[PDB]
Amino acid sequence: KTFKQRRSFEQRVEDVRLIREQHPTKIPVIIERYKGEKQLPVLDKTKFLVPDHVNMSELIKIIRRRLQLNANQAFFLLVNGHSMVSVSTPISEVYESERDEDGFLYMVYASQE
Repeated sequence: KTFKQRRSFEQRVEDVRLIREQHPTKIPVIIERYKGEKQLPVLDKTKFLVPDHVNMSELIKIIRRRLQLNANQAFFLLVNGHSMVSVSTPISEVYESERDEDGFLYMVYASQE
């Protein structure tokens, strides 16, 4: 099951609230692999606390590194269900406009965009 099916809306709002109290400077992010994905591996965890000062470009590099990919492997990251308009935008700005109602910022990745 996906993160949203795993935890109730109430539980998600609560997780976000706790992250605000304990990690004020981090953006609560949910990163999941596309269900049809075959090449790309699954991450070790689902929710991440990303320093609010990094832009999407750096986050992509971070994710690629956590996945231990090589320069030849394709990587595409969807935010709030759609592709990113700008990769130079600070995640703090991205959060304010693409955040889910429960408070988390959802991302999905796959080999083909």
